[PDB]
Amino acid sequence: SGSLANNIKKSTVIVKAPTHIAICLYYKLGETPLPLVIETGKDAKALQIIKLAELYDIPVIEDIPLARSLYKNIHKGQYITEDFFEPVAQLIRIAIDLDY
Repeated sequence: SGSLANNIKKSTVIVKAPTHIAICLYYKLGETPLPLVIETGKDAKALQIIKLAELYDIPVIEDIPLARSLYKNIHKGQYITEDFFEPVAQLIRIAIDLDY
């Protein structure tokens, strides 16, 4: 137990359709060659992801179309594909902790 929470804790950014879908993205320079969907959830699991995001202070961005499209196309453990490269970059840019 705890893999979900540990995944959310290390996440880069979460994109959500409020109360419905949460997509947890992870990108680490030199580890992941592309942004990775490390966790997803619909309905009850989406709400839990969102509570965990709040607990761990993970940036959460509301974007209903993008969250729905990611949910459909990019499964847990899969890297994002070409259509998502730039939309996801924009999430990452707004979410990165500069650490100062």
